[PDB]
Amino acid sequence: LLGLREFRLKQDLQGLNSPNMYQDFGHVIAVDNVTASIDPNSDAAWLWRSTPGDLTKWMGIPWQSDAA
Amino acid sequence: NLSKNVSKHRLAPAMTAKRRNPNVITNSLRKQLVISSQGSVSSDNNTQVPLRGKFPAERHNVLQGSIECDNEGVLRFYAGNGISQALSPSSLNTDFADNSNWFDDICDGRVTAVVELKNG
Amino acid sequence: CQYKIYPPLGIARVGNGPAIKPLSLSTPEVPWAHLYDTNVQYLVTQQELEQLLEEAFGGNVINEISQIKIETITGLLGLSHLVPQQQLSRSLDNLQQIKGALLKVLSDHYLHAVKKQAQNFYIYKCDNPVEKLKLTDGDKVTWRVEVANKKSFWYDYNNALDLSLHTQGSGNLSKNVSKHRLAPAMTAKRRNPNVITNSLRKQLVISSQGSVSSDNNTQVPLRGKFPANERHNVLQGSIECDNEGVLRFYAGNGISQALSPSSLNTDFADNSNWFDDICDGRVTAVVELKNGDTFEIQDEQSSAWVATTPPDYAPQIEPIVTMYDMVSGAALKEQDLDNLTTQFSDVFPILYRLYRMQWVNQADFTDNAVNTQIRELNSELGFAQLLDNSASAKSLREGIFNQFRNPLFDQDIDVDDPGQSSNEWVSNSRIIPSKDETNIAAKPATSSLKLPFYPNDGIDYPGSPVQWFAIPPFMYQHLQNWAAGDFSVTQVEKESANTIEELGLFYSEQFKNSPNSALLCARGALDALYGGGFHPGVELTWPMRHNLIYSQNDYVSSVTPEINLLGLREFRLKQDLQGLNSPNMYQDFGHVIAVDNVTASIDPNSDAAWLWRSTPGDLTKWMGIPWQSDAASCQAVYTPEDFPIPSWWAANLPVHVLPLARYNKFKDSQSADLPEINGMTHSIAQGMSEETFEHLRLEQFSQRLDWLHTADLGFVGYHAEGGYTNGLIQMVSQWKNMAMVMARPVENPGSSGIPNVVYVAYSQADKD
Amino acid sequence: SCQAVYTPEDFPIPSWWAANLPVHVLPLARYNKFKDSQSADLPEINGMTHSIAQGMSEETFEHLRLEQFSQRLDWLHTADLGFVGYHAEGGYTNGLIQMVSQWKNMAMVMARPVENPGSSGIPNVVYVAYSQADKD
Amino acid sequence: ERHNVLQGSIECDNEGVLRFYAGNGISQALSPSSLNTDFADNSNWFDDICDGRVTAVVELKNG
Ligand SMILES: [Mg+2]
Ligand SMILES: [Mg+2]
Ligand code: NA
Repeated sequence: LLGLREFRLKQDLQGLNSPNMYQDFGHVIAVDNVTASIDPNSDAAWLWRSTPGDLTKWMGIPWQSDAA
Repeated sequence: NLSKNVSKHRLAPAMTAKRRNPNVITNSLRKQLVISSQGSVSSDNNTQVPLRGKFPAERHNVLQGSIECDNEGVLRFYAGNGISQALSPSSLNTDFADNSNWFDDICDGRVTAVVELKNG
Repeated sequence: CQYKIYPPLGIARVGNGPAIKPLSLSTPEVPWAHLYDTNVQYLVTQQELEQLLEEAFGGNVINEISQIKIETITGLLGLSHLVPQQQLSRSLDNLQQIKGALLKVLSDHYLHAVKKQAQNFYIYKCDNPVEKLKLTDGDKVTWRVEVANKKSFWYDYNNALDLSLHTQGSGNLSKNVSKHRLAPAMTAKRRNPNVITNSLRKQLVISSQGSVSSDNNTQVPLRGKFPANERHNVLQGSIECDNEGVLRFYAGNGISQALSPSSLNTDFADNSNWFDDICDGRVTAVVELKNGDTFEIQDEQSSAWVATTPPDYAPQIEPIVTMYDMVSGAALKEQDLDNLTTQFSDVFPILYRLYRMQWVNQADFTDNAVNTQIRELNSELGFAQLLDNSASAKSLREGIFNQFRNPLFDQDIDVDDPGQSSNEWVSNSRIIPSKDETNIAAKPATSSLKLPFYPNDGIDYPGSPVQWFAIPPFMYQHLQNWAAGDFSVTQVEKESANTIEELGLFYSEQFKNSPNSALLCARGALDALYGGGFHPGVELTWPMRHNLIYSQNDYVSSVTPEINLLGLREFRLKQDLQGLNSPNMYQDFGHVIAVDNVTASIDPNSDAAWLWRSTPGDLTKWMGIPWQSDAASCQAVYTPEDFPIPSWWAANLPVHVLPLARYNKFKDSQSADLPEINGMTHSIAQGMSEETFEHLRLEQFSQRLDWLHTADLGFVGYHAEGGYTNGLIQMVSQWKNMAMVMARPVENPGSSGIPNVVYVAYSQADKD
Repeated sequence: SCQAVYTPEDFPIPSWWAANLPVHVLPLARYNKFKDSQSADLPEINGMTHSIAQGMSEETFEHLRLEQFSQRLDWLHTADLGFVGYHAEGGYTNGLIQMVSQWKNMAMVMARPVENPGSSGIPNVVYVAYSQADKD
Repeated sequence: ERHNVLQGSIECDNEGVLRFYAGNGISQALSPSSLNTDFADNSNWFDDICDGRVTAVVELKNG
């Protein structure tokens, strides 16, 4: 039935106090930034290590616009 | 989940994306755009605790959710009331995804616990 | 190398005036030739039409008037190529009486029309161009032009792709912009994205070609179709050759249209379903002499390019940084600018052009401290202090230099989040907000806004230093050398520098008497075009500021032996020698174009190098479609602070003008022999004190009108909406009725403070 | 909606109720560029440096005063009524919508003194439009 | 300037029957930017709807 898995998100253990809580890539984000984030040693790898708000921040603001 | 063909043959190139609310400049001031809250609950008291932030952080109260723990130790997490709003009434949300001057009560965050047994 | 075509890049501007010499204009062949010429007529005049009718009568037309004393009459004056046959006949049919009747039909079609600015192309004989080709009996030259428009085929214009191109820096663009991510290049999607496959997208390209020779002066139309093979005929231009072998190229009539009337052009640059009649392409020739010697002028070192563009609505007002400056800057490396040598004549153009922007831009009339200091110096005949390179004048030069924005874009910034992915250079001067507002307090600016007060390549990014225009690195280097005292100037220049106007007239005389007509003509074709900001601009855009687009770009000489005036260059565009038949005529990069494609194009051996080897349509495909959308978006960009008002490209699309109505209320002196003086009755005008009379003159002189209001751009009428988008929509038909700026005399300004030459904007709406 | 009603002819511009909802006003920014006389002992005179203001001829100085005095601004632009920003729409309807919040920020006209007009032609009492947007 | 409007077409057969055809359904504004955004009253627009008067005369062989 497609199986059962044990999975956990990557988490920034400092949460709201993380130094990357307010990280971004400047005036634009682009695939080049995601390419750089693949390397866990890079200044972009924080993209994968969630702080609060990181899962839903991509979504439409406000959500009711996306729904309609 | 995703074939290498999509990037390899450039079937749907990723676009660049500009900032939302781009008139707020400097990382320090853009922190005002983030709504955050936190709370704790334990099995010794089942009183519900609101998770309430501010936007910008008039200023509006934003109920991001609610948490309660029952005497068996199960955490129950409620989301917000579905209230979205703009800082000015005339700012309409005419875009499917990117509307400046708007906030909503969606959130996501970190869930941790500490078990304290009677023997210490 | 025996013959070459000049100019290497010619420019012709659309207009609804006729494609005939007496009623058209010519692209500048000598820079600064007519900046104070108060006789200019850039709109078709009644007298020109009357005169055109005189030449159509003359000798043996009066003979024939007495002979059939009606298709006799209309066939004998070759006017059917100007006005269709019907109206000509019905004019006389219905009722010297002939002249008035024919004049009325010509007036209906052309009175006040925007004259076409046509480019003259010349063959020069080479020893290095010594002299124009001189045909003798039996010599002939044949010209060939092939042009295209690919705007509807090409990609959206979001911002200049080279803002993210890794570079060591040029004379035109600092490496800081890309290095510090000051204004990232955006990806851009296709225009008209619903027509898929390259074969079907070929239909989106308009193209045409034509040939003329010195044996027959008949004009030949360059007519394409859109879509290409209801189809629409598109007149891209017209060509003719005179008996001396000079080719004259006329642009189209300024007709832009959508395939469906309900498709409105609501975007500044990217409107699907639209075509316009702008074009560009390849100019070649063959010289054939008496003896049978034939000389092909086909290779990129000796052949030429033509591009058509929107009208210049203030031909005597030069952009502060021109397309020729881009050519000159493209040859320079940023890291070597400390080797540049500076004369005063290399910095005067910056001061002179900014000073003359007062006629087209309110901020440069009443909100520009440098222009006010120039006026102060002029008022005491003290301008020549600016030519003094000694220590006693250093604080004077520095005070002016320090007000200019540095194209390093590294001043008036705080480094935000150093060492983070969010590392950012944030301006602490005034920003230009996005229209998507956020009701959060702006951050107070701590640094004065630097000059000039115009938006720039990076406008999309609030807080980027690149939101605002800077003179390019090499021109800033000249100004910095001037400020430092490291510049030379001649004593005879000093003798002509008591006012800025006197020195400007002197420098104009130096251009006029420079003996290199070929190079002057190459420079003149480009010195009236904009060189920034490129968003996308007016005529051409950012590829022009890269040396990659030129197959040759060499400094040749100063304008005169002792006066450089920014110099004369021999340059040539890179050309695909197959023109319309190039296998790369219809090349693209797939669903989007991005800076990665430009990076791949730098290597001339790579698969993307075709980006720089121009085929017809490649210079103009980047620009807004239709161009009128871009023109109507090329005005003020308002900040929350009222003043100064930022303006985009005001030298060629004015923003605040001096209307004819105001001219007619200040041109007269109190002693004028006129029943009405400056809009007053003779008796009222002469009854007031002289002091009050001169005050009223200056008040009228000071009334500057939004150029968008010089025709009906959607704000006329009770509860009319006005606004940005209706201007874009209405400019498609109204571009031809917009105010045209022309120098005019004030015979006796007295002590009113009004200069003897003013620049007045003529339109039907603003005339009284 | 109580402003200009533009005709095909540019001039005169018709205005509805301009004595109480002004249409073209003389902003504070301009007042501060003509209120001073040339001999004023200030490091800045009419928005010029002391040195530039006093180095120019008296005739030029008074001309600059009248030029500034003559710069009149659409009252609708004395606050952000929907036309501010890159590609802002502006126009009639946004004016209507934005006035609900912006009425309190519109320019307020107040009589102000010119202590020595000299020969400039500027009257001793001018009426000056104060708002945050138009103040400099 | 000025547009031809085909309001209809008429033909008569040899029996004397008149057949009346309406126009082609072509509506247009004098400027392409004038959009017909109101259900009934749009200035600058024409259409090819029409109506009017039909008369005849019968001529017999006997005069
Ligand atoms: Mg110009
Ligand atoms: Mg009142
Ligand atoms: Na000295």
